[PDB]
Amino acid sequence: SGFRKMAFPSGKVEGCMVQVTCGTTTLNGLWLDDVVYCPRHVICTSEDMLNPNYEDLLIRKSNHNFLVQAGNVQLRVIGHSMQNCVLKLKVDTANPKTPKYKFVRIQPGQTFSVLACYNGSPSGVYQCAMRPNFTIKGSFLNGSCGSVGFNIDYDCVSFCYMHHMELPTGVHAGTDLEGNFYGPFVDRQTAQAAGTDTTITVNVLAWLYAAVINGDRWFLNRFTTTLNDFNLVAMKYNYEPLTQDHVDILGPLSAQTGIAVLDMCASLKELLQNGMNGRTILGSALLEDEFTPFDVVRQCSGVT
Amino acid sequence: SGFRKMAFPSGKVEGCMVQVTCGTTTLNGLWLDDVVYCPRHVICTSEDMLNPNYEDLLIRKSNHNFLVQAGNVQLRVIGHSMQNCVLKLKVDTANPKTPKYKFVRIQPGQTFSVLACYNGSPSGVYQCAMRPNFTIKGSFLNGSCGSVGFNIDYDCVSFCYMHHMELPTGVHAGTDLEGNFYGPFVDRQTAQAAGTDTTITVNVLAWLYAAVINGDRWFLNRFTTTLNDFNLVAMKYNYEPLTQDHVDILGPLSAQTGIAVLDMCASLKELLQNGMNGRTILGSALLEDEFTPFDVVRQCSGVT
Ligand SMILES: *[C@](O)(C(=O)NC1CC1)[C@H](CCC)NC(=O)[C@@H]1[C@H]2CCC[C@H]2CN1C(=O)[C@@H](NC(=O)[C@@H](NC(=O)c1cnccn1)C1CCCCC1)C(C)(C)C
Ligand SMILES: *[C@](O)(C(=O)NC1CC1)[C@H](CCC)NC(=O)[C@@H]1[C@H]2CCC[C@H]2CN1C(=O)[C@@H](NC(=O)[C@@H](NC(=O)c1cnccn1)C1CCCCC1)C(C)(C)C
Repeated sequence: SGFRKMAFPSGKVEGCMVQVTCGTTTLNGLWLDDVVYCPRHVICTSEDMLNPNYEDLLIRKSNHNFLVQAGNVQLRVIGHSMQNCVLKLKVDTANPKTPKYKFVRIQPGQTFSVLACYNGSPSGVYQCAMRPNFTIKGSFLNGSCGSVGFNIDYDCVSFCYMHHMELPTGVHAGTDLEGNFYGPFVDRQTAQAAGTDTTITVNVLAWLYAAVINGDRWFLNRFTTTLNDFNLVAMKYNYEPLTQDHVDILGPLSAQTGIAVLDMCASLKELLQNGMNGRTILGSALLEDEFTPFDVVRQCSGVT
Repeated sequence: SGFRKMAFPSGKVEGCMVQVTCGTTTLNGLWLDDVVYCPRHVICTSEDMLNPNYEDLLIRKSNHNFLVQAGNVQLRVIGHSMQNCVLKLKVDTANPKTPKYKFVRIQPGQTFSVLACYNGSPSGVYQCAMRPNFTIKGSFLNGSCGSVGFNIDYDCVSFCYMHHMELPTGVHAGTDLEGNFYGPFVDRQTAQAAGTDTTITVNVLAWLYAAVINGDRWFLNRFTTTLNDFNLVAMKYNYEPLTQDHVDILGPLSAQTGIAVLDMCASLKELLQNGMNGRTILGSALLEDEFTPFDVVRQCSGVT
């Protein structure tokens, strides 16, 4: 028992990380098969960032302008293309350590593991959620661009995130592995507001189930509610509306604990209206929303 | 910027995990060179656990009583010895994926990465601290025994923890890789109280420095204090005494932020005496004590 913010084992990803240098800009790429993927702003000067025309900037580059370095050994770049906001650099060697993998776009409130990297060297792994406003609250320094987010779905690495930039609030934005930003962001140095951040209600309910499973029961009450009346209270505390699809995906946790989703919803209503009165749940003073129903099931049944 | 509970990349450890079976008991071992390390209670029946004589139980076992399984391929056990509470099983193959490694005993309040495993398959990585009472608040299910804790110190894996058992409070206990329990525990199914848990004061100060570095400054005040008067207030809130060695090891964070350790100590005194008044620090409502000074320096300077 116990409950931790747990990331996926990062070995399958650590063997795909490389250093990509173009001019004096060095960041990280993802070397799958015979393609190195990286943020396209690797081609930009600090002046270019103000208002880049990436097509004009990329046309001025040749294959030899890119240093791709897998550990010590230099890869030969034999071709470069642009897909949305990512560069795909063709190289002369397929990565032996290439695992089985898919590219996947995740939805607001899904979680993933970030392998934070500097100079193609993996430095750290942590778990986070795609916020409803499509930012992530990561930990990224200068040089972290091209670090990736992933899930491991039964020995298949699902890549969902490549790091591009940090907003002035200290939150993070980037793309899927086909180069489309999560959220309304563009890879240019202008003011770009993230939406209002909301609490991921389905995730909070998942974590309250995790608490019950671990014997933290004090917040259970005799009350019940409708989905409508819950969503009325939710919306007032800047919680995401809860949908029937959410209720469905909570079904398995409901079944295992024998607490109906709408009964648990009644516990959360009272917590929101009344606070925790100096109590904690799984040692937290705040309601946690970075665990999906599937994370709680995985960690509390123990899939490998 | 941003601040996350970050674990070490687990690839170097994932390549050392094996399944160890003896009778109907299956758990995890650590396969370094030509030795598989595992909890010695792998040899016990449920009846043996009440009061085992591990020497008598081990003498009744032969090399062929142990199934060591590296992924699919069965290792041949060619010799078995007992070191304190760990078994060392000699096998017929040295692990190619053996990284550079040391065995290290950590001190109360040091942090490490746990690779949680089931059936020799790595399932998850998280960061935690050795509590002052020598328990860890892990996430471990049935089958997790033999999962290991480690640090990566510049491509050298320092193994510090092997998982043995869970106390009724849902906290965890186990050994260093030479088989000595952390804390007063023994591998027997009897009542064994953990000490009083205290807050790791040096770690809280490290994290308050992390908050300043990330622009959370509201808790800084004009007051200062002596180490003595701080420790008087600390002891009352069940915080570990702060020592000059702690003040020294905080020096680098002090230098970078230009806030003397004893000035930061004055901020923490006021937080403890007055609470946070519904405010948060790095998004937490509670003071965080599972980051060492070295973790904050690593993550806020970005070593790989
Ligand atoms: C990454 O490229 C990297 O690791 N490079 C290696 C070191 C050489 C680097 C990593 C930081 C975590 N990212 C960037 O350099 C990105 C790119 C993409 C946009 C242009 C540059 C800037 N950038 C940033 O992350 C910056 N943030 C911003 O420029 C934001 N600026 C503003 O909010 C803004 C701008 N003008 C006026 C007013 N406000 C925006 C916000 C969201 C839209 C794009 C970026 C810094 C300042 C480096 C954090
Ligand atoms: C581990 O061996 C494993 O993964 N085995 C694979 C599935 C086959 C397993 C993992 C659980 C996280 N650990 C154990 O089986 C250990 C060993 C070591 C001590 C004997 C057994 C029991 N055990 C436990 O973790 C248990 N906990 C306890 O028995 C504790 N009991 C009490 O607190 C107690 C006992 N008698 C009376 C009153 N209270 C003690 C507490 C600290 C000293 C040693 C264990 C369970 C019940 C399995 C959690």
